[PDB]
Amino acid sequence: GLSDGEWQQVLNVWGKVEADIAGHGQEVLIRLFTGHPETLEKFDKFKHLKTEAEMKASEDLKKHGTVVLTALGGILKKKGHHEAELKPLAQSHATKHKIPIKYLEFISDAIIHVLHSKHPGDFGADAQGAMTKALELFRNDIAAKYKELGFQ
Ligand code: HEM
Repeated sequence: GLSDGEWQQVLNVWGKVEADIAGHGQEVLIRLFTGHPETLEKFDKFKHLKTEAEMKASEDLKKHGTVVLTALGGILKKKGHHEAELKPLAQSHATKHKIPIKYLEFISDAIIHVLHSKHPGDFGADAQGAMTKALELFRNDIAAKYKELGFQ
């Protein structure tokens, strides 16, 4: 649960991402894959990437980065009222993609890391706090749907 002040911070930070959604998306996925190589194995269409240079050079990775952050942004702009938007993602990721909730924790922290890296000194303590809470909320609501489905 976030206050409106906190949501304001979230959407303020998100403005940074929207100025370059493909660059942000790309770096988020790269941070995930290199930080946690087991995550790469969940992607049939990225599993061929061995090196970060191949990752960086991959237009399809940047494309998927755009898809992921576009979806996350749509969810964030709902300010918590995201049941309709979130349920199909929860379903596809539990039943089709088989993504454990741990990997959602991974990509959450990766987003935090990328924002600091691309906006050093421009991502303040209050902004980090708000973003972290938003991603926890996202993750927690997914987790509820995972439990429903009996998925680990
Ligand atoms: C902020 C977190 C995430 C968002 C917003 C997100 C969103 C999406 C969307 C919109 C799609 C395409 C439609 C669909 O299949 O439902 C997708 C596909 C997919 N996602 Fe996620 N996702 C997230 C996290 C993750 C993580 C952490 C993993 C694995 C470590 C993952 C693995 C996959 C895979 C394997 C596909 C299908 C890729 C393909 O073959 O095209 N996702 N995701």
